[PDB]
Formats: sequence, structure tokens, C-alpha cells
Amino acid sequence: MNAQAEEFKKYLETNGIKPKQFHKKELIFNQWDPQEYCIFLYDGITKLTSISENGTIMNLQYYKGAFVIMSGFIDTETSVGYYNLEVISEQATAYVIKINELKELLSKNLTHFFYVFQTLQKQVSYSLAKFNDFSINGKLGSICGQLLILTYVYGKETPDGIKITLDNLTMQELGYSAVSRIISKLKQEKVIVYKNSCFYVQNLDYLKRYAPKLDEWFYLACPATWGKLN
Amino acid sequence: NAQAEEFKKYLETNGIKPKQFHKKELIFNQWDPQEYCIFLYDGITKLTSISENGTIMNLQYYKGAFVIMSGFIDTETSVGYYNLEVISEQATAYVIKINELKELLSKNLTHFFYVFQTLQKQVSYSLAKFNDFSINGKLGSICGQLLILTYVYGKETPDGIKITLDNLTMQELGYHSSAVSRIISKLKQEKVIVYKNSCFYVQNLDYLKRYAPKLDEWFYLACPATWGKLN
Ligand SMILES: Cc1ccc(Cc2cc(=O)n3c(c2[NH+](C)C)SC[C@H]3C(=O)O)c2ccccc12
Ligand SMILES: Cc1ccc(Cc2cc(=O)n3c(c2[NH+](C)C)SC[C@H]3C(=O)O)c2ccccc12
Ligand code: NA
Ligand code: NA
Repeated sequence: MNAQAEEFKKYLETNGIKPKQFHKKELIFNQWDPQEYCIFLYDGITKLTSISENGTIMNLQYYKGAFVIMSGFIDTETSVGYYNLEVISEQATAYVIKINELKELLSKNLTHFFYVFQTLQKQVSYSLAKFNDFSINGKLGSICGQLLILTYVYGKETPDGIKITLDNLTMQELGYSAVSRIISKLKQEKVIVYKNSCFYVQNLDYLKRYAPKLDEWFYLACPATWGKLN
Repeated sequence: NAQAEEFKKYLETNGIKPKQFHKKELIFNQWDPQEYCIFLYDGITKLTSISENGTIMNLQYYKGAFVIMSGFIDTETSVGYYNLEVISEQATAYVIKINELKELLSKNLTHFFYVFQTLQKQVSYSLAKFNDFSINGKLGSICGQLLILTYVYGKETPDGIKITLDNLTMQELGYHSSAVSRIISKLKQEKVIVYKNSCFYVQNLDYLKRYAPKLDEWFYLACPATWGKLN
């Protein structure tokens, strides 16, 4: 599956760093801490959020294990943004590292330096591809792109199409007014199907057509997974 | 800058040389199988993409000093079918093949770090732009771009904050859809930015900060020195 992550997991463990369980609605890091962290999210699903003074809560970015999320800059160790990383799966397993300690240990392994660098690269190109799909096709591009990524990562073929294999609690979190206008177009056009309390994708090519740049991103960033359905 | 001067030293020390590029040249392109690390030392560029048609998309602006990598650092393959186009009259850039580069980061965690921090800056820029648009729609995006322009190129004068860029470069950043037009009218109405004497002037910065709140925070956390100039 992800050998660079498994290698990184061991490097952490054989350097003193131990996995921490977190449970849903827990913040692995938060916007009010004076200390920033490098998070190696080894398993589970999280969301990055921003809580404005209004108290309105903004969902910015999803992440699944294995990945690295850093709440501060590696050089200055100060915040990259007033963010929280909330667990949305039932549990998540993460290794929590003070940014300053991380610097040391990326020194002694070119290979693990590269691994973490590469995940920032994938984030950068992800946002650019989402931006592009939204410039081309609006919210449709956005939702199709979200569904395309769900299909690639969590899809399993079944008779009613490509089922999305996330726990139901997890699915409601991810969203399963303006968004509504469109989901119906898809329910009705049988791109997706909500049957027997599960979500099914019946027309992968439509998703691909309106999220072309995220499709490309996934080919270039996760070719293993992209092939499984192309 | 300082940390970028540091990194430029490091490159020239190891044999890499600046090259000039001129408006409308591509420093790297989306069809070249070879990928590069670009240390853009001076000038203004845009990242672009094409779709099947021939339809140019402007995705992201960069100014020197900055680093722009067209391939992944481990696999060396493309991060996206992108071009980096010059939009200032000249741009100075150090071009580094990704393979040739990979040893060099290996030998200098200080310098590795400077490049790592630049990706982090990009990631959080994109998120903060997204946050602003989710709050305020097109107006948040428009004010956010004018906010950054002001911070980076703006000089305080009695006629307001002058954008110290030439009208050429200002058009390449765009200075006529109906939705945009209403916003422009609202801003050109409020005198938020005023064209005066073949120049561009910002007279309500509070407004910009008001509708681009998260990009404002981004600049504070990422470019504090420059942010404090106008705060
Ligand atoms: C529904 C949904 C959409 C997008 C993301 C973000 C995401 C997914 C993904 O598979 N990968 C990345 C991202 N971003 C961090 C760019 S980076 C490369 C790859 C990976 O994790 O190996 C979702 C993430 C989790 C759950 C649902 C997502
Ligand atoms: C008008 C305008 C908006 C945005 C950008 C992008 C940009 C500007 C900037 O000052 N910085 C960055 C970016 N992005 C690459 C995130 S990264 C940190 C900082 C820096 O250059 O050190 C513009 C860039 C050039 C010209 C105009 C811009
Ligand atoms: Na924090
Ligand atoms: Na290229």
C-alpha cells in the first residue's frame, strides 16, 4: 500500500515517538495552542477547520491516513493559519511531534525528508487542480471532484455500482442549498444512487468529465489507486 | 530578502547560474518530460494550464524570490500539466533538474528547509484564498488579490497607497464579466482603488482587509515584515 509511510512510521517509533489514539470530534491540534506540531496521521480521517469569531465553523480540507499535516512553518515554527485538525472517523491514530523536534530527525534521513516534502507537494497540486475544476465547471466541478476522490479511494464494486465504503457516520459528516441544486441533478441522472442506506456511484465517466483536473491530479499523485478503475 | 539570498549563495556555490527570461517565455512547460526545481530570484510569473481546446487558465502568480517545482521530489514525475510563464518584462531564475537538485537539498538542511517552508506558504495561501471565497464570494477573491498587491507593491503617499508596478504588469494581473463588473463598480464607486495620473491608488485598505480576512491573516503569519509596513 504505502511503503514510504510504513517506513516513516518505523522511523518515528524507533526514535521514541509513539502513536496516539484520538476519537471523533477531538482536535489533534488547535488554533489556540502556542506550540505548533507536525502530525503524522497514520490511520483515520480528519478535517481542517477554521472557527471565525462569529463562531461559524469552516471546513477547509480533508485528510486521510497516512499523511502529514503541519500546523506551523518548519523554519519559524509559527502558525501557518488559525486551524484545527478534527477527527471525523470514529478513531484516528496519529503521531504528534513538536515542529522543532521534527527538524532534527529530517536531518538524519534524506529519505524521510523527501517523504514529508512530497506530501506538501501533493497538497499544493491538489488545491490548484480543485481551483481549476471550479474555474471550469463551478460547484459541479467541486462536487464531482469530491465524489471522484471518494470513488477512487473508498469505492468497491458491487451490483448496485461502485459502493462508497465509509462508515455511515463518516458519510454524513462529508455531506452525505447551492449544493442541493446539483446533487439532485446527479441522483436523477443516476450518476450516484442512494439505495439501501448506502451511497453508490453508477457513472464514473461523468465524474471524470466534470472534474478533469482533479482526475489528472489523482493519476499523477496516486497512480496505483487511479489505475484500479481506469 | 535574507534566507533567499542565503539560498542563492548556496546555488551559485554549487555551480548553478541565473538565466534571464523575457515576458511570455515559459521557464518550464507542461509537455516536457523532464521536471525542474525553479528558484525564481526576480520577476513576476504565472502558472498556467490548458484544456483539450487550447484554453489558457491562469492558476497562480509567483514573484521572486520563490521556489516552484514542476515535479515531485521523490518520483521526479509531474505534479500537474503546468507552464510557468513570465509576465514581468524580465525574470531571473535558477533552473535545477530535479535529479541534479535532489543531492543538494540532501547536503544542507538549512537550505532544504527554506524550500520546504515555501511549499507550506503555498498550501496555506490556497486554503486562505478558499476560506475568503467561501465567506465572501467573488468580492473576497477580488479584495484578496488587491490586498496582496497592496502589501507587496504598495507605497504610502498622500494620494493613498500607490501600486508601484507598471500598467503593463497590471494588465497581466488584469486592470469584463457582468458579475465582476458589479463588484468593480462597488469598489471604483467606494474609491477603494482609483486610477489617477496613469497610476493605481488604493484609498480604502480597511475595506480590502474587511472582505479578505483570511488572506490578511495568511500574510501576517507568512510575511510579517511586509504586513507590518501597512499595519
Ligand atoms: C472526499 C475527499 C476528497 C479529497 C481528500 C483529500 C486528499 C485525498 C487523497 O487521497 N490524497 C490527498 C488528499 N489531499 C491531502 C490532497 S494527498 C494524496 C492522496 C493521499 O492521501 O495519498 C480527501 C481526504 C480524505 C478523505 C476524503 C477526501
Ligand atoms: C497580486 C498577487 C497576489 C498573490 C500572489 C501570490 C503570492 C504572493 C506573495 O507575496 N507570497 C506568496 C504568494 N504565493 C506564491 C502563495 S508565497 C509567500 C509570499 C512570498 O512571495 O514570499 C502574487 C504573487 C506575485 C505577484 C502578485 C501576487
Ligand atoms: Na495550532
Ligand atoms: Na513540465
